[PDB]
Order: sequence, then structure tokens, then C-alpha cells
Amino acid sequence: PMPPSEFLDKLMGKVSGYDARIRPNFKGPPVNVTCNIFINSFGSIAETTMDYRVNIFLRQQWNDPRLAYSEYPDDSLDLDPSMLDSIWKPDLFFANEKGANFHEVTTDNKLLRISKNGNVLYSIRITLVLACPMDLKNFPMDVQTCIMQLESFGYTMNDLIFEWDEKGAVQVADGLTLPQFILKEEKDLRYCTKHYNTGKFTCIEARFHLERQMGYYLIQMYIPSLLIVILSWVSFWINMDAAPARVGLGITTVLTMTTQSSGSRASLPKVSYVKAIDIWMAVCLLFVFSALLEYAAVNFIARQHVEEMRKLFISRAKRIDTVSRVAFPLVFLIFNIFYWITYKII
Amino acid sequence: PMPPSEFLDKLMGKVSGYDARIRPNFKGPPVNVTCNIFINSFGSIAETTMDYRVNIFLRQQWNDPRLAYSEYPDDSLDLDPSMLDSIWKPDLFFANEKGANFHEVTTDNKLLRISKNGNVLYSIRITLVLACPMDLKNFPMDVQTCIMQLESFGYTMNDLIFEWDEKGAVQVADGLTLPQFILKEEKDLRYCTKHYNTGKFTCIEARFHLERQMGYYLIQMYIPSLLIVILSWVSFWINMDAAPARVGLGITTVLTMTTQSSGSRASLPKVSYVKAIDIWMAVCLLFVFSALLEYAAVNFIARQHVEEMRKLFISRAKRIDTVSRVAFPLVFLIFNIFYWITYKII
Amino acid sequence: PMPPSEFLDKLMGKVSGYDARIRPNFKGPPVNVTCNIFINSFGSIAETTMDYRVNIFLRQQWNDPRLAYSEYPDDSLDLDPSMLDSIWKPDLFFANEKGANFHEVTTDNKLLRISKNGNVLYSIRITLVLACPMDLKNFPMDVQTCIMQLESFGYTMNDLIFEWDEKGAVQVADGLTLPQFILKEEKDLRYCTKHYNTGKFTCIEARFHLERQMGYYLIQMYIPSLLIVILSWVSFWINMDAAPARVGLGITTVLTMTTQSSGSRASLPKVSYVKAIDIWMAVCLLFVFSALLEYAAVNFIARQHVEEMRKLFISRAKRIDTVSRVAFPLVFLIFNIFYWITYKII
Amino acid sequence: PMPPSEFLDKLMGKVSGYDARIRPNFKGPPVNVTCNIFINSFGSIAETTMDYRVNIFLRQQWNDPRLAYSEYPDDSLDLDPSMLDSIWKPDLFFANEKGANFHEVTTDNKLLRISKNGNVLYSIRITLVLACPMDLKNFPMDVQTCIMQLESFGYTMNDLIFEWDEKGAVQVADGLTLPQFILKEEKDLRYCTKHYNTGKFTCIEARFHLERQMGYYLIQMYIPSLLIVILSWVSFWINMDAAPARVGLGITTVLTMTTQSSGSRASLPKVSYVKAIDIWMAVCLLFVFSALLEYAAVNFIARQHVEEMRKLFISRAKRIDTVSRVAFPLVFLIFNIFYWITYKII
Amino acid sequence: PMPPSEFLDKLMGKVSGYDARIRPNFKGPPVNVTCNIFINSFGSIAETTMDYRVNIFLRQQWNDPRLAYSEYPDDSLDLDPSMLDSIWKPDLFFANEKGANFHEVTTDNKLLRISKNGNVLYSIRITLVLACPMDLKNFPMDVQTCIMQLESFGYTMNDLIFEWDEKGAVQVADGLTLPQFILKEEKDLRYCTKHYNTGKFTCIEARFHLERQMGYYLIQMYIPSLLIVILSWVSFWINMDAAPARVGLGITTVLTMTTQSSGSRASLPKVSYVKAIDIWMAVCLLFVFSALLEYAAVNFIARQHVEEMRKLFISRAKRIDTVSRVAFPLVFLIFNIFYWITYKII
Ligand SMILES: *[C@@H]1O[C@H](CO)[C@@H](O[C@@H]2O[C@H](CO)[C@@H](O[C@@H]3O[C@H](CO)[C@@H](O)[C@H](O)[C@@H]3O)[C@H](O)[C@H]2NC(C)=O)[C@H](O)[C@H]1NC(C)=O
Ligand SMILES: *[C@@H]1O[C@H](CO)[C@@H](O[C@@H]2O[C@H](CO)[C@@H](O[C@@H]3O[C@H](CO)[C@@H](O)[C@H](O)[C@@H]3O)[C@H](O)[C@H]2NC(C)=O)[C@H](O)[C@H]1NC(C)=O
Ligand SMILES: *[C@@H]1O[C@H](CO)[C@@H](O[C@@H]2O[C@H](CO)[C@@H](O[C@@H]3O[C@H](CO)[C@@H](O)[C@H](O)[C@@H]3O)[C@H](O)[C@H]2NC(C)=O)[C@H](O)[C@H]1NC(C)=O
Ligand SMILES: *[C@@H]1O[C@H](CO)[C@@H](O[C@@H]2O[C@H](CO)[C@@H](O[C@@H]3O[C@H](CO)[C@@H](O)[C@H](O)[C@@H]3O)[C@H](O)[C@H]2NC(C)=O)[C@H](O)[C@H]1NC(C)=O
Ligand SMILES: *[C@@H]1O[C@H](CO)[C@@H](O[C@@H]2O[C@H](CO)[C@@H](O[C@@H]3O[C@H](CO)[C@@H](O)[C@H](O)[C@@H]3O)[C@H](O)[C@H]2NC(C)=O)[C@H](O)[C@H]1NC(C)=O
Repeated sequence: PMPPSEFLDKLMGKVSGYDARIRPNFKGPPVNVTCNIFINSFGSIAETTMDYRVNIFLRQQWNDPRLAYSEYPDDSLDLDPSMLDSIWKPDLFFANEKGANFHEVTTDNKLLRISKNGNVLYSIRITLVLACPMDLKNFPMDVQTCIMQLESFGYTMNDLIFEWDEKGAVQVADGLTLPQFILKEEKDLRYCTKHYNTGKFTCIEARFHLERQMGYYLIQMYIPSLLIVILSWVSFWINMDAAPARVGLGITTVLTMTTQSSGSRASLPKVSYVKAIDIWMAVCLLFVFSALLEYAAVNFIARQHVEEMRKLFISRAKRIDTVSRVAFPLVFLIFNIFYWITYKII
Repeated sequence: PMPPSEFLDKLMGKVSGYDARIRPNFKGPPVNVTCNIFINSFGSIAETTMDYRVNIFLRQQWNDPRLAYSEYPDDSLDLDPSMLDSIWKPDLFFANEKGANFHEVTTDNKLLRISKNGNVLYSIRITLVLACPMDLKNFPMDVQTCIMQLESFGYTMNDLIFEWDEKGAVQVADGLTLPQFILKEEKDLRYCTKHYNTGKFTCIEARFHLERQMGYYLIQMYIPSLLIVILSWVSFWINMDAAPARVGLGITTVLTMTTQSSGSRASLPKVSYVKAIDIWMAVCLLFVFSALLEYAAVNFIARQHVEEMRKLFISRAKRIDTVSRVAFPLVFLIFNIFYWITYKII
Repeated sequence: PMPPSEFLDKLMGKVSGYDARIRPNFKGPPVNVTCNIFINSFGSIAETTMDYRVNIFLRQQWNDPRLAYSEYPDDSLDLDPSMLDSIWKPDLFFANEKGANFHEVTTDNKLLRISKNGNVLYSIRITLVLACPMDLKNFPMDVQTCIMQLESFGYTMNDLIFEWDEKGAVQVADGLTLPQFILKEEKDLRYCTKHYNTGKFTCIEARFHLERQMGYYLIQMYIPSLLIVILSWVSFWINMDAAPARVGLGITTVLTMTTQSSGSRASLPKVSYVKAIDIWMAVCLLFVFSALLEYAAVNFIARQHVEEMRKLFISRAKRIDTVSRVAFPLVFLIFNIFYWITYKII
Repeated sequence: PMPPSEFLDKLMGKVSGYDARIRPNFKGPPVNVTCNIFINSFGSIAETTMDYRVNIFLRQQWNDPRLAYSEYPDDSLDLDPSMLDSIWKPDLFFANEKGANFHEVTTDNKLLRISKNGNVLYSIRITLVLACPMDLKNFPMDVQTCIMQLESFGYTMNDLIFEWDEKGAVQVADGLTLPQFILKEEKDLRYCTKHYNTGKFTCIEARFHLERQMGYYLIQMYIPSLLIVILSWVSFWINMDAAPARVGLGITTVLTMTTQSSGSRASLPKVSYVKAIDIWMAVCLLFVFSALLEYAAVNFIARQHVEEMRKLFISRAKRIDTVSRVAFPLVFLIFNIFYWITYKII
Repeated sequence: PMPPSEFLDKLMGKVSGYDARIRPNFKGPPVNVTCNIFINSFGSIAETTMDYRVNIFLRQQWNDPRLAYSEYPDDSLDLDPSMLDSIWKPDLFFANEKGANFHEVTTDNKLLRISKNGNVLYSIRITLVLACPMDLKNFPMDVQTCIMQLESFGYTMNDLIFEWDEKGAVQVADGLTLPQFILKEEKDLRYCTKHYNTGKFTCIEARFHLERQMGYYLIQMYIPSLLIVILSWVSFWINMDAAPARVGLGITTVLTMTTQSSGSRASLPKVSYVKAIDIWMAVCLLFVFSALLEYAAVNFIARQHVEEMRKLFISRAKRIDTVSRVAFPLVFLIFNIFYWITYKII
């Protein structure tokens, strides 16, 4: 009945000439390895380091005609992963690893099954900390495109070709949510074929389009910088001519808008360009700074020093205080319309 | 008397046809592996990473009829863990590992004992850093449910089935306490059977219901944000008409309630939704901000500028100061009743 | 003369029936393993993680009658630690490891010597990051008791028994000092025998009584919270009736005592109960807050508005200012006596 | 047809006298190993640690005449990296590793091809955390030069010589961008030959010239320290003679320029010398401090206490306030020209 | 000509009786191992952890008479480090490792050469994170002495003796600089021979005298705490009798000197004793606090309430303001002389 302890060593061992150092179809057509991944965990997307951690099931399917059995009755043999040191495997790697490891808890998390014609399925669990460049030109409203690319290191294009399969080449887990982002359904699958001075090597890559949850930044950044603009408008109502508190209220609201502007970039990389949260915290810094500059313009005109004109001399300091009480909720309201339309039109 | 150095190699070695790459009951019924865990250490439950560290004793019991002896007199053989590289073991893994390791101090912390009928006990010590999604909709008063699920990676459902045992499938250590949480006694034990394009794989999981200790947040968050509301009520008593200090006291209590609101989310993930500590630090931000807005309403009416009405002109600024001295401990007291009943009814 | 290259293989190898998978006195009395440790390094006692790092020399002594030689003349054989993969070793582990490793620099840091009757000394260097629960009810004046327990994993009580030796079972290095603590000389040595559903396993443990150096917390916490109480007493002297500065000095000393109360718990776990540094930073928060509340009581009575009683109307606002100038250094002084006697009586 | 399973063992194995412990041309001319690197990833350039992480492809070419075949028809043999434990390899290392590792995901990321005359190409993937000393004398405008040097450890100069190849010895990836720096195109390639008391060892090194993106520091450091200088010039306009706000505005702008000066060195090493961001934050600290010192000079002269001279007695306090209103935008403007010309001339 | 593939196995292998588990001169005089180190990298000297990272070349020279060849013509054999698993090596370790590792990039970074008489040179590259206790009684002006000690673990004094060699036992790299310290040229070389209950073990150690660069603490700690003392002297000039700003300037300069005193101990261990930066930040805290206490003494005497004495009643409040304007730059100047002479005399 061909006991299965003998059939493993009959097709892999010293007999039948199977050498694990030699690729299938040697000096012939190249090996066509097709791939698809299953993302278990996604996230911890850091921005100071500009990386993200993923946890994938890397499945590889190729054809090895030396492993094609004929006498065993069934169509597949799910095997022990101690056999995987004795068959040929493609030398796939990631061009943006930045450190990666296997999982070896209670057994090496590996899979091997061989069909009758020689089709070999090889599934391993890999934890990757993949590197992606962050384009933060409009920071709370951006759509990041972080990629992962699967190259060959030892075999060139005329020996080993990587492909995606047409039957859903990237599967995602059922309840995979992200704390700061969402993962869009459309995932690009293009080629990234590298040329070196050694040769040309195969490469396939999958783009992931991440869109931010803006609802966090409306709680910490935008609205608590919109309250302090209202504190700069409290100073336009008290006593209408001169007070020490109207400097002191314009003293204090600059302390926040300097600290909160520095506090808005506490967990960010040191990019050279200006971003969306900067030109909100800078324009709202002006409307705080122009509120103190307006009262300084009032006190400089009120403390200027007639027979009839002394009633008009207060009307030179009161007409300024009734334009600045009305026009600043028009200049702030025309910037607030100009800001969000510019960043919702992307 | 059958010396025990020979009996180990007789039942495991090249004789008797025992191959460690082949599961018990090959091409028959699937292997029924029953499991239970012992939690030594629990905790370091982070929230920026949304993970928790556990230290378990993973016990696995199955039946291997090829390991069934008959000539040895005693009922069990506690063995050396150097034997464990020569028997069949189930390829259990955790679907939410996020890195895990064995313990190999002074000996591999492993256990093996074999009964007469072939019952195999296999206990190992694993340190896990398990991932669980945090549902922080009501943050200091939530009941988190962090799980751990035990899957098979190479054998499908028709070859290997995981079960929990009915005799207390999750044991907890005697003095296992947590700094921030409590671990409830009722632990759910349900199934999580996964379907892939490779096959269907067995899965069992245990829910752990964690309940927060609210006593920490009453010391740092709630009561020091309740003192500053009383500082906003100090400004309703001094001089009753006009003072520079009543702006300056309303100046300073906004500096705290802006910093303490940002300080209340210093060790939290950046979730999009609003949580329980936000709508306490925001409503208590209003009662600070309305206290400055009330005095601005007094000074705008007091500095307005008759023959008889000038005594009533102070009564237009005194009646406001005696409603705001009484009605604000009524609006704060009706929110304080509405807040805690909403979050104790869960 | 029996050259020593042959005597190593004669007593350990395939001859003489020595099997390293079998414990001494098989199916007889249990193996009595006696232990003692030498602490090289102690410390890095974190409190957010509630752990401490130790660096021990773990010495183990047992009797192996199969290793008893008779023809070699000398009393001991200090051997190569490449031999330690060929003898029997007890499977000791620590029940609170939280990650631990050996030291393998320039040689495996191991020791082995075998007496003539078969006594085996086995000394290894281990770095442990041990877990101990912190009882922080009186935080700067507490006496912690952090333990370490040495269990067996595969052998039950009827096969292997751990003991401490009577000749100083815990040795400490000569100049071992700690930055925050002191290590007391009396060290408890009791039993911790564990019961599972697998069996009963041996356990011995050693308590370490750590006592804090209070001199750091007097420099940062206690005295800089005693200066700000004196700043709240500066406001009781200036102008005696009414000033904007007496609110503004009571404005500012609340900003410190709110920040310093939050700053006093910057490197602490989030325990639910109240500790000793809280009820010093809370009572000294009241004496700052009651100083501002006292001047608010003065200005509310001074700005109240006779023919003769107007001189007594200032004496209603001056008698309050001379009781609050004297009685507050009596209430603060009666708490300061009540505080330190409560926490020196432990 | 000479099947390739036999040709691997024929030229590497026990036959033909190939010993992997013996260098080519033994007791002859030294082995000339030529090298070139490909940089995949560059960056995470820390400054507290003074290091940088790189991810290179280290290609090594030498001549091994014992590997020179003649019967195989083709010009090269791309081999399995399991062969690399059986050939001679140069013992290259980096003199400033500070920890480094290989990449072993899905296969050891190694390359081996052997030409007909014995030319061996050996490409491996290394992640390095290389140490470079930071010269921070002018911090936001400096040009760093961080090196990497490739030494030999066991073979001296008379046995093994490292060289760079003339055909572009340092290749850079296509879209390699940096968040804070730019990598200049000209890369130095010089020698670093070391002399010890063991011998003289070969060394080659490549300088990398890094130039900072100044655009980040113009957003956080320079401009928010230029707004506070304008706040110190607001105090020169209000009431011209005496006000409590002109001290209080000079009170508050020192609080920022002390905190922002300490905040400007939050992610910097503790170097002894003075840098460019210090003498900008110190001179702008003076122009804040001299603004408070100017008003203190006004109030000391205005509160001095004639018959005719009392109108000139205000002109002694008004002429100071109209020179300090004009000359301080001349002293700040002459420093601002003197600062940037000094640091653009490098 | 004695081909070198045979000569390696002739003197190391099964022939000639060479056993790598037996030390040279067995049951004779002890093995005299002489040592010297080369320091490639030094630094990252942390103080919260109280450790430092070094990167050494550990060279060991002993005599092995079984390795003494006679037929080979040359004087030395630089060998492959794959041979090092077959010779005897001393079991040197460091008594204060705190974790350490080898360097294994592109080859194990090891060295072996054997002279004709049996002299063996053995150089390896080690990265150590060594522990040294910090004596911080005078913190910015201290001279630390951090050591490293090289013990034996398995062989006692009668079997193995460590020595330093007289020809410069500690070499330092050419351009080894430190960011915070300087390394003095005189390095002590003394003995540290340990006694245990196992036996007496050899030990040699080298002291390293580190001296701080004081230039950093003059930029952040000393001078920005000397400017705030000048802000406390601004309040002695304005209006000479009574002002709300003279409390408010003494209000604000306490906010800095409380935060900067806590900010000066942000990267320090929690030592119990008082250090040099504390008694500078405490005495300069008094001169800020006495400036507010002086003006409180002025306003208490000025607001006291004659016919002739009312001009002398201001002279009781003006003579205090002209002694405190002159004597405080005498008390601060006599402390500043007393402080630096005490800490330059060491
Ligand atoms: C792996 O996949 C590649 C690409 O799908 C296969 O290469 C292709 O092989 C076919 C026949 O084997 C080639 O067709 C031939 O084209 C030539 C002109 O070049 C002409 O004489 C005929 O029309 C003939 O059909 C095809 O060109 C070739 N394509 C490429 C890009 O190389 C390869 O055979 C597959 N290997 C295995 C083992 O499945
Ligand atoms: C491992 O556990 C599973 C589940 O308990 C066992 O499978 C069960 O095996 C029994 C008999 O071996 C099956 O009963 C049979 O049912 C068929 C109809 O399907 C009918 O002819 C009879 O009523 C007969 O009793 C049962 O259906 C089957 N259940 C499942 C879900 O497969 C299995 O035998 C156990 N294996 C070992 C080695 O203990
Ligand atoms: C390891 O240590 C244990 C405990 O010291 C030893 O067990 C003890 O062995 C003695 C004699 O071997 C026992 O004494 C006997 O007691 C029985 C009654 O139980 C009675 O017939 C006699 O009085 C006799 O002396 C003793 O009970 C037993 N104690 C325990 C707790 O088991 C053991 O022998 C030691 N093993 C080795 C290899 O040194
Ligand atoms: C590896 O490269 C080095 C450097 O290019 C080669 O060393 C050089 O070898 C040549 C001939 O083998 C030497 O030329 C000879 O010079 C002597 C005087 O020293 C004189 O008799 C002749 O003019 C003769 O041409 C050359 O000096 C020597 N240079 C050095 C620096 O050693 C070496 O041969 C190369 N090895 C291999 C295996 O390719
Ligand atoms: C390793 O070094 C040690 C110390 O340098 C050597 O030990 C010394 O060996 C010499 C002769 O081998 C001893 O001198 C003898 O002293 C005895 C009195 O003890 C006396 O009979 C003679 O004066 C004779 O010269 C010396 O005492 C001894 N010193 C110590 C501290 O043991 C050892 O020989 C060296 N081993 C090797 C293999 O080089």
C-alpha cells in the first residue's frame, strides 16, 4: 500500500537524482513563480521612522517536474515543514525589509503541499517592518501610498520570474481595522523590474492606498485652535477705549498659539516643506497677533492728545473698535472657506 | 527489568516504523487535540500599540497509537525534552502573535509524558505579546474584551481539530493582580474557524473581559479638572462690577484647561471618535470659558453710559452677577448627574 | 597514568551505560538539588513595568552516583562546559522570568566539577528581568519585598526536590550599591510549592527587602512644594485691604501646584488607590487654594458698603487678615507633624 | 552532458584538494579583492546617538584559481548560497559597525557566481548602523561627512588587499530621498590603512557628504523666534510714558525665549562648543531682554521728580522712546545681515 | 613541500593526542594568559542606566606546548577562525557585562596565529555595555572612573592566571573623541582577584578616568539661571515705592526657577544626596525669592500710616530699596566666588 514513511525519502533523497541546489527546468525556460499574500495584521504606521508593520501569509506556487509522482492515489500531500530544507525554494526577498523575521512558535509556521503534476504550494508567515516614504504636503487630509515589493536576489530574469495571480492576489482579513487610517479596496499590482550591474532581476509590487481618519485632528488640533481665536475676540468688547487687560489677554493667547503650534509637530518628521497643519496654525497665529496689534493701534491713537474735536478724538478710537469687531469674523470666515475647499479638492 | 536507556530508543527510533513527519491515524479520522492554558503573568497592557503581554503554560493532549506501550509497568513516563524533536507535534500557532518566544533558561521549559494507551501531554511555556483592538468609546468606564486564538497552519480540518477541555480550560494563577484592570472570572470559549483559499483550518479562542480601575482617573483627570471649575467661580464674588483680576482669573483658568485637555490624551491612540474623557474635559472647558464670557457681558453693559436710571444701571450689572453665581452650580450639577448615569448604565 | 583525554569519554560516553535523559536514582528516592545564588548586579528597578533586573551566579549541587569515579587520584575535576550537553541537569526555571538569557561572551559562562563520590557542582551566569508587584500605598517611605522563585518544570515532587543550603544561601557582592534603594541583610528563604492539574512541582524562593532612599524626594517633591506654600503666605502682608496682586499671586501658585502634582506622577504606574505623595500634593494644594479663597473672602466683605461703623467695617476685613496670617502656620504645622509620624510608624 | 548535481561536488568537495581554510595563491602574491556597494536605504540619521542606518548590497570580486573550470560550456554559474559555507571568503568587516545583521527572509540573501577563469562574485545584503562624528559648529547649515570603512581582520596587507573598482564603486538607488538631508553626487574614495601591534591591515572607505534641508528650521526655530522679537517691539508704542503692561509684555516674552531656547536643543547631543542655533536664540534673547530693560530705564527717569523743566522732564522720557522705536529695527537688521552672510560663506 | 590542507588536520585532529577540553600544562604550573585591549569606539555614557558602551579588540596570548610545530619553515600561521572550535581557549568573561555580543558580519570577526614555540595570539571583537557606578557629588565638575574587569569563570588561580602586558596594555584609537567627556592618558592597571565559596578566581582590570566637558552646562544651566537673577534685579528700580508689576515680576521669575530646577534634573538618576547643580539652582532660587520677599517688606512698611515724619516714612521705604539695590550684587558675587573655588579645588 506504499507506506508514507518510505514515499517521502523515495522522491526527495539520494535516489531519483533530486538535487535541492538546482532549479526546475535547468537550462530551459525560467521558473514561473506566482504569488499572493494574506494580510493578518496591518498598522503601527510610524511617521518619525516612516515605516509600517505588516504580518502576511506569503504563498508561492511554482512547478517542479522532479516532484511529480504517479503511484500515490490522492491529489495532494500536505507535508511536514522539516521537508522544506530538502526541496528547491525561490529566493524571494523584500527590497524594503528594514528588519524582518519568521514565526517559530510551537512549530515553524510553514506550509508545503505537492500536487500530482508537481505544483508546489509554499506558505510562510512573515512579520515585516516595511519602509514607505511619507508625502506630507497636506498632512491631515492626505492619501498615503505605501508599497511592498518582492524581488529575487540570486536568479535573474532568464531563470526566475515573479507574477501575481489573477484570482485576488492580495487578500485582507475580515475585521482588519486601523486606528488612524482606512485601507481602500482597490490595490494596484504593477511591475518594478530592477536593473543592476549584476543583471536584471524580477520584481512585483502591491500598492496600498491609506486614507486618514480626520476625526482625531478635529478634536485636538483644529477646534482647540479655534477657541483661542475666540479668546482673541473677547478683547474687542471690554471698555472700548483703554484697559490693561486687553494687552494681557493678547499677551496670553500668544503663549498658547506658540506652544500649540510647536505641540502640533511633536510626533512628525522634520520635513523641509510646509504642510496643512502649519498654514492653519500660522494663519490662526496671525489672528491672535493681529488682535493684540489692533488694540496697540487703538491705544496709540487714543493717547495722542481739542475744543470740539475731543469727542471726535474718541470716535477715531471707537470706529476702529467697531470695524475690528465685525471684519475679523469676515476675514476668518473667508479663510475658513478657502482652506477646506483647497484640501477637499485634493 | 527493561532498563530505561533501551526503552526510549526502542519505541522512538528507527525500529517499529515510527516516523515523526506523519500524524497519528494517517488517512483516517482527524487528530483531536484538546488544549488548556495556565496564565502565569498578565498585563503591561499598552494602548498606543494596542497590545498586551501574557505568559502562558500551553498544554496539549492528543492520542498517538504508535506510542502505546504494553510491557512497562507504570502508567506514565515523564521524559526529557530532548525527545520532543523525535515525536509528532501539532503545529499550533496564534493568529495575533505580534512576536513571541520560548523560555530556554537552564533547560528548554518543556514537558512530555506518555500514558499506556498513547495519551501524550505536552506543556510548554510561551511569552506572547498579543494584539487586541481597543474599543475606547467610553474610555475610563469601558469593559475591554481582548482575545487569543489558537490556529493550525499546515493541517486542515479533515486532519487536525482543536478543542478546549471541559475541566476548566483556562486556569489563572493564585495572586495574579493587575495595576490598571481586573480580570473577570467568566471567560468565553468559542470557535473561530478560518476559511482561506488554501483550505479551512481549525481555531479555538478564549475571551478575557478586562474592567478598568476607575480610581486612578478620579485622582488625576476628574477632580483636578473639578478644582479649576471652582476657580472659575471665584471670579463671581470680587467687587461685583468691574476689576482687571476677573479677566485675569478667566485668563489663567483657560491655560490649565487647554493644557490639561491635551495632557489627558498623552498616552492614548489617535482614534477618530470622541471618548468619555473628551466630553468631560470639553464641557468643563466651557464652564471655564463661559465664566470669562459672563464677565465680558457684565463689563460691556456696565461701561455703556441717567438721572434716575443710573442706580438701575448698576442693577443691570448686579442681577447678572447673582444669576451667574447661582445658576452655574445648577448647570454643572445637572451635567454631573447626566454624565455618570449615562456611563454607569453602559 | 590514565591520560585525561580517555577518562572523559570513559565515564560519559557510550560505555558504562550513562544516559543523560535519565535522572539519578531512577525509580528510587527523589533527587535532592541544593542551591545558592551570588548576586553580581542588582537594580534598574522600574515601576511603570514593575520589574527589576538581577545578574546571578546560580550554583546547583546534586548527587549522581553514575559519575562516581574511583581510579583517578584527585578530589575534583573542573571540566570543559562542552561536557554539559552530555550529563543530566535539573530543569530549573524562574516562575517570573519576563525574558532572560545566558552570557556567552568568549566562552559559555558555565562551571562543572565532579567529586569522587559523585557530587556535581554546576554554576551558570544568568541575567534575569524579574517581576515583582509594587505595593505603593505610602510611596516615598515604603519597604518593597521583591522575590525570585526557582521551580522545576518537568519533574514533580516525587522525582526532584529543590532546597536552599544552610551555609549562606544568598551571597551578595562586596560593593553592590543601589541608586534609589538599599538591600537589607535579612533575606527570607521559604517554600512556594506549586500545585497544578499536572502535578505538584518543587519551588524555593528568596525574598529581598528593599528600602527607599528618601533623600531624593525631599529635594524634588517635598521642599519645592513647601516653598510654594510660603508664596501663598506672601499675599497675606501686602496692603491689608485690596490689591490686584493678591489675586494674581493666588492665580500663579495654583499653576505650579497643579503642574507639580501632575509632575509628581510622571514615572509611576496607574494605581487606583491613593499614595503618600498624593496626600502631600493635595493638602498643599488646599493651602494654596485656601489662600486665594481667603482674599476672596476679604474683598467680598470689604466691598460691601456707616457714620461710625465704617472704621469697624475695615476691622471686619483686618481681623480676618491677622487670623489668616497666624492660624495658617498653625494648621500647616499640625498637618506636618501628623504626616511624618503616620509614615514613620509604618 | 555532465549533469550539474555532480559538477558541484566535483570542484568543491574532498577531491581536487580544495580546502576552504586556505586563501588563493598561498605563499604568493596577495589576494586582490575589489569591492563596490549599492545603497538601498539610507537615513534615520540620529544625533543623540550620532549614527546612521544604511542598507547595502556588498559586492566582492576576487580571483580563486582553484575554482577555474574548463569542461562546462557556459561562462557563469549562479549557485545556491548553501555552497558559500564551502568556498573561501574574505573576512571583511566594518570598523564602525555598532551592531549589524544579515537578512535571512525566505532564503539567505546571498549571491554567488563563478566565471570560467575563477572570478568569483559575492553579493550579500547587510544592514549597518554606522557611527560618524557630528561636527555641529553651525548646526542648521552644516555639511556632514559620514564615512564607512571596510577592513580586514585576519589577513594582513601581504595576504589580502581591498580596492575599489573604477566603474562606479558606489551606486545609489533611483528614488533614494532623505527627510532631513540630501546626498551629494561626488563621493570620495580614499584609503584608511590601519597599523596595529598585530600588523598592518587593509582598509578602504567612502565618504558621504550630507547637506541639511534648512526649510524645516525656518518653520520651527527662526520665524517663531522672529515673531517674539516683534512682540518686544509692541511695548514701545502704548502710552509712551508709564504702564503696567509694558513690564508685563516684557515679562511674558522672556518666558517664551527661555523655553524656546531650551526647546531648540531637545534632540541634540550635549556638545561643549557653541552652535548656530545658540547665537540666534541668544541674540534674540537680548533683544527681548533689552526691551524690558529699556522701559525700566524710562520709568526710572520718568519717576524722578520743575517750574519750567517739567515739560523737558517728559522729553527726557519721550526722546528715549523714539530712539528705541527706530534704532532697534536697525540693530536687529544689522545682525540679521551679519548672521546669514557668515553662514552662507561657510 | 607539506601542503597546508594536511598540516592543519595533522596537528589539531585525532592524531597527536590534542584534546581541546584539556588546558596546557595539565597538572603542572598554571596557564599564564597575558592580555591587552584596543578600544575602537567609546561612549554613549548613559546616567539613568549608569552604563557605557565600548567596542574592544580583546587580544589574548598564552603558551600551548602541544601546538609547537617544527617542520613548517615560517614563524607564524594566520589561520581560518573555523579552527577556533578545535583548540583550547581561556574562559575569560567580564564581571559587569550587562549584556554583550560578538560581531559576525561577513565572517566571524576572530583572529588566530600560532608561533613555532606554541605562542598563540587570539584577537576577537566584542561590544560591551559595561556598568560603572556614577559618583555625582559635584555633577558638572566630576572626574568619573569607570572600570572593566576580566575574570575567569571555570579555572581557579592554580590553573589560569590573567596578566596585563608591559608593552602598552590599553591602546586607544587615533581619533577617538567623546561628545561629553575626555579620556585621560593615564590608565590604571591593577588586580581585582575574587574570592567565592567555589574558589579564588583571577581578575585584572583597567580604570578609565573620564573628565566632563563643562562647556555644555555653561550654555544651558548656569548662564540661563544667571539671566533670571538679573530679572529679579529689574524690580529694584521701577517707581521705588509701590507698583503691581514688582510683585508680578517676582511672580514670574519664580515660575522659571521652579521649572528650570526641575528641568536641570531631567536626564539624571534619582540619587539621594545633593549635587553641584542643585546648590546652584537652589541659591539662585533664593535670590529670586528674596527679591519678592524684599518688595513685600517694602509695601508692608510703606502701607503702615505723620506731621513731620511722613517724609521720613518714605525714607524708611527708600533706604531699604537702595541697600537691596547694592548689597544683592555683593551677596551674589561672594557666593559666585565661593562656589567655583570649592569645585575647582576638587
Ligand atoms: C514561464 O512563462 C514565460 C512567459 O509566459 C514562458 O515564456 C514563453 O514561452 C513560450 C513557449 O514556451 C514562447 O513562445 C514562443 O515564442 C517564440 C518567439 O519568441 C516563437 O518561436 C513561438 O511563437 C513560441 O510560441 C514565449 O515567447 C515565451 N515568452 C517569454 C516572455 O519568454 C515560459 O515558457 C514559462 N516557463 C514555464 C516553465 O512554464
Ligand atoms: C475526533 O473527533 C471527531 C468529532 O468528535 C470524531 O469524528 C466523529 O466520528 C464518529 C465515529 O468515528 C462519527 O460517527 C459516525 O457518523 C456517521 C455519519 O456521519 C454514521 O455512519 C454513524 O452514526 C457514526 O457513528 C461522527 O460523524 C464523526 N464526527 C465528525 C464531525 O466527523 C473522530 O472520530 C475523532 N477521532 C479520533 C481519532 O478520536
Ligand atoms: C532526598 O531527601 C529526602 C528528604 O530528606 C529523603 O527522603 C527521606 O528518606 C528517608 C530514608 O531514605 C525516609 O526515612 C524513612 O521514613 C519511613 C517513613 O516514611 C520509615 O520507614 C523510616 O523512618 C525511614 O527512615 C524519609 O521518610 C524520607 N522523607 C521524605 C520526605 O520523603 C530522600 O531519601 C533523599 N534522597 C536522596 C537520594 O538523598
Ligand atoms: C595584486 O595586486 C598587487 C598590486 O597591483 C600586485 O603586486 C604587484 O605585482 C607585480 C608583479 O606581480 C610587481 O611587479 C614587480 O615589481 C618588482 C619590484 O618590486 C620588479 O621585480 C618588477 O618590476 C615586477 O614587475 C609589483 O611590484 C607588485 N606591487 C606591489 C605593491 O606588491 C599583485 O601581483 C596582485 N596579485 C594578484 C594575485 O593578482
Ligand atoms: C606562570 O607564571 C607563574 C608566576 O610567574 C609561574 O609560577 C612561578 O614558577 C616558578 C618556577 O616555575 C616558581 O619559582 C620557584 O619557587 C619555589 C618556591 O615557591 C622555589 O623552589 C624556587 O625559587 C623556584 O624558582 C615561582 O615560585 C612560581 N610563582 C608562583 C606565584 O607560583 C609559573 O611557572 C608560570 N607558568 C608557566 C607555564 O609559564
